[PDB]
Amino acid sequence: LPEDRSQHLGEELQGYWDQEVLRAEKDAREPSLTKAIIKCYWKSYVVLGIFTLIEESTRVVQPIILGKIIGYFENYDPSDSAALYEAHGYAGVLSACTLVLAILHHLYFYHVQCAGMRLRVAMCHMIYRKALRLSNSAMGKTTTGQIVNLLSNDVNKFDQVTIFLHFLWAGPLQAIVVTALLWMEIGISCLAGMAVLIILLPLQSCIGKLFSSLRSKTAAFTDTRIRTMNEVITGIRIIKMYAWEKSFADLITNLRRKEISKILRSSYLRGMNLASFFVASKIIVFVTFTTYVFLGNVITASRVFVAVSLYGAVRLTVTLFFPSAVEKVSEAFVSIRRIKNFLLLDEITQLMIVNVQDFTAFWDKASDTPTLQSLSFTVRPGELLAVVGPVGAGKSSLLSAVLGELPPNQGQVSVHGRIAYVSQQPWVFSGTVRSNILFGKKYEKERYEKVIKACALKKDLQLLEDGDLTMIGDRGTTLSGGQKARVNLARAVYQDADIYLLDDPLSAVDAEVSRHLFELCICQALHEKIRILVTHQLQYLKAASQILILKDGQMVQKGKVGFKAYKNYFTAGAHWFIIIFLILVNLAAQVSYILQDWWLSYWANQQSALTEKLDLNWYLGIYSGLTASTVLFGIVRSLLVFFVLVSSSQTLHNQMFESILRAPVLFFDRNPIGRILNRFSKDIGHMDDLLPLTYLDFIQTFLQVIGVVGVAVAVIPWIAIPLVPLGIVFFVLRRYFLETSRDVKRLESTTRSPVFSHLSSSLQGLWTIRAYKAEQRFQELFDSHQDLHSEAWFLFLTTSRWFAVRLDAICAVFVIVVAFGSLILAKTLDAGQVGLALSYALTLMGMFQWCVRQSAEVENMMISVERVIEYTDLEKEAPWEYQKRPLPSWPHEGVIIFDNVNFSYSLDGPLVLKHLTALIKSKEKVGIVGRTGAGKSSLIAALFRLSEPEGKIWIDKILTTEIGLHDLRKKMSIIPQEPVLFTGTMRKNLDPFNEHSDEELWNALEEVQLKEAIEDLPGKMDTELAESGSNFSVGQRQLVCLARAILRKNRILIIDEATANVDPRTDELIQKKIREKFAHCTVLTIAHRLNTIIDSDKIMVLDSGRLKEYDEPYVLLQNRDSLFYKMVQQLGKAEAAALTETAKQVYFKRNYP
Repeated sequence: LPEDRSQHLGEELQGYWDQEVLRAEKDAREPSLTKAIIKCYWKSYVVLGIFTLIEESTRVVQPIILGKIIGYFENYDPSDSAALYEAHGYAGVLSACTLVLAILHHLYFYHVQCAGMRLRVAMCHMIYRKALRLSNSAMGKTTTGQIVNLLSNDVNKFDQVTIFLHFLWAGPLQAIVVTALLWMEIGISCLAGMAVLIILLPLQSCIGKLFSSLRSKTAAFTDTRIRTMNEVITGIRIIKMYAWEKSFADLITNLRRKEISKILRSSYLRGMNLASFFVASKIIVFVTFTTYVFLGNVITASRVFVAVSLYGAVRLTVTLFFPSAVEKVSEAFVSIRRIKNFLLLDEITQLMIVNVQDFTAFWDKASDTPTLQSLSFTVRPGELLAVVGPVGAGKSSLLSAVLGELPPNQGQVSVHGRIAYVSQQPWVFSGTVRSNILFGKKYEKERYEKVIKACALKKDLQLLEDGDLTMIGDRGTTLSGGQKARVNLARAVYQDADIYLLDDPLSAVDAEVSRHLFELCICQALHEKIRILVTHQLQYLKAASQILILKDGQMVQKGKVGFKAYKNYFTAGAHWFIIIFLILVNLAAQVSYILQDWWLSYWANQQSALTEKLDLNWYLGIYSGLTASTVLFGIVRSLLVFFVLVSSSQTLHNQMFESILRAPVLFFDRNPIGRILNRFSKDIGHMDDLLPLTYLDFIQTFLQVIGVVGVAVAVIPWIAIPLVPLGIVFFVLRRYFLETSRDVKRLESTTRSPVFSHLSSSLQGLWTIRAYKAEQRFQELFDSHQDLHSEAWFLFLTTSRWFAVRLDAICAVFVIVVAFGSLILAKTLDAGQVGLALSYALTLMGMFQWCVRQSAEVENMMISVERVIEYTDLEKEAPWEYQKRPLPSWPHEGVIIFDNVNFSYSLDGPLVLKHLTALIKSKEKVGIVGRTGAGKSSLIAALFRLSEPEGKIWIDKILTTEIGLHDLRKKMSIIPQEPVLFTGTMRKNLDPFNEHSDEELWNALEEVQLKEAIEDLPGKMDTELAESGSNFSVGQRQLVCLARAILRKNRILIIDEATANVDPRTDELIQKKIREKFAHCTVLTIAHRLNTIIDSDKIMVLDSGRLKEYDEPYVLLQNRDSLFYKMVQQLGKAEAAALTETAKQVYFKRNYP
């Protein structure tokens, strides 16, 4: 509707906010955003408020009319037909109150949602209006996430507050008036009940604080686990080859052991909160009626069950809703104050030729130096200015100065004509790549195609699946970097400005593309235009009309889940006996809950059947027992669900983690790191932190719904006939709703993230989108994405309302059946029985909707459990240890034999080694040579049995097939292709099994000459390394990987580019260290820098299929028909000459030796 779409709805609130800034400027006070919101929406809040007034009035009137119905039975006489008519009157009024609440909820459930959405959508408008106009200072001291958190979090508070806000008055007023009504019904004993009620307020508030401390304290372990698990999952191939699986197992078990201790202790406090909500009514009624009878009053059914029904009214609003409102209105005011701050944040000022004179600027006046100083320049049509200089020269400060984003500190800047800007970091928005080029301009195909061909972009637009109609993600994720760079320039070239600002786009592309862009676009296409080009591509500079060189900031030069999933989730947590015990204690909790209320009905009947008086010792004694058993079972049941379900979450994580460790590497190839880690971060998260609560809350309420129906059918058995249709309706109604709702619920979620992602993209682009003065267009696109989500959300609202307005209709019917049916059968039953029937009947709505709501949340969250259960059942590597284990001296020589070996990364996959058959002699030096991925990397995966080979691999006449994987993998030393360090001690990275001497460690750390860094690091070998050891250089990480091999003594060493991350001199020196440290080893080297292997005793040359050469490299080089000679000949003449000279000399010496 036009009255609810974002532009109209937001523009009015902004009008009030500015007027609250015009006021408090015509006045010395500061502004209030709360005044602006209130002054805008008070007309809606009032009607939201009147519903609460009328609703809470009827909820209090229901108990009083219930008293009139029961009063029919307390003095029943079948001869008074008029009394029967009058009871039907109140039975009518009690029905009307019931359907009134249904309609009030049906209206209120609409207007609260619409009022909340309107306030949210108006706030979204003002926040995004600012984001297009933030100062570039503010965009420094604030971040993309911190602004998006406004939309993604702080604004979502407002439509929660609009629900609860009026309970901040309705709660207190109801507690007062219900206290007054209880006083008229009971007398002073009503205070003893309310004393408990106002104590559960602080007591539940305290448990919330104590829980929040444990919930805060446990998050440190969770992040430590998840970060450890992330490096475990990321590094898995290196973790596997080192056999360090037992090390990271013992880390994760200790992290998980400590974490679940906190999750259990926090969960028990949270079980105590829900136990309080369950027992609260029973304690409140117990202390009330105990004190009432001790004052000598006698229990009669009307007074009791009116009073019990009144506590049922005030309890829920005072204990649940009033604290929820005070909490969420606190969240409101922190959000309002945060949004007030952001809306007041610094803005961009309200700012053919370019002319700049005496120009100086500071990004921060607190800087020790200017960020630009004493610049001056001017440039005019047909001129190209090239801007040149080192890193930190100020080049990007100049262009952002000319664009006017960096204001001048001194001097002056002026421009005439349109300015184009292309940013070095390319930027793209959710839309067609064509839209990413047209940027809202009219589409003209010829200038467009000229742009495409001038940008040499036609191929990429022909390769995209839907062509240039391919939707690009809000960060360009479906383009390559070089496409989005060229797309980002193509935009500016279509916009055809008078002045171009180019911030080094020519570095985002190859020299050929760069010269194609520079020559064709910049020189030829922009030939008539002003250009200012910053670039590191100095190669063209003589083409520039003028050159400005900068340094240090100044100028230098100019020139649904199945039952089995539920069964496994419960059975995995505890023995079969405890789950039976869990069911019994759940039923025992609810049966005892009912039975004390039945006991008042029995006590009422007995008092009515009677001077003489009841023996209080019996009735009050049993009443104390039944109340106490509800407390005991209510507590025990709460703690035991949490124990069984958190214990299940402990067991299932451990089975899943052992499975993930034992998964074959192929599992981490076919599933990405994020999707695996999401099992541990989200799904185990729910299984720890939400699903146990939701199960307990569902179970607690569901048994209580069965309690209402059970009491009613136990007291009036003929109600079972009206209920079987009512059940049949409900089952069909739920089935129909869940079939249709799941789609609209998804649609309402999938349409929200475009709002945040459009903002998040719009923030990254702010420089360029404001450059074209595209603000107001990019505001309408937000209003389109916002008001399109509003449309999706409105369809969800009507769908949910259609269910709710009849889910509470079947509940309203149930009250009619009990209310009127009780009178139709009035001859059969006594007043206390009818009081028990109806006081339970009156509580059905509210909790019945909540029971069904919690059913949907359980059934949804169980998807997380099914998603972990699939990972308990992964395929496994062969056992770490077989029955046979090699003698500890093996390998004694390190002879490796390949025999007819084939390998494939999957048993369903193509072969990537075939018939590989070769002998490697002990102490022999072998180089592995061939095309990228042509067998080379598969050989390492085969030798370590990362995927099982076909054919036979022997080590010292042991078949590697017939021994445990840790026998094989431990007894071979590997220096990986990409080095990895793990977050922990330097010692844990050198010797996690703690089996090398500290003298040996230091000797290795000396032998790699890393000790200087370990002496520079404060903790020596015990120093805590950074994230992945980022404190060390990638070269130093290779030094650590060399040390590990030095420590791990083995006959067999495998090497893969192990030194390529090092400068050529230190690279070749640590190559010499390898020769010095492993001269005795059998060494297999995989490399591309043939200079690293030319001195091998043999080189294996692999086709992608087969071992084509395997011989002395000199003999291979003398075999000019070898691929080895062809390869060195392809490298070049001097390369082959150098290599062949080295080979000849070493071959002669090794033959002479």
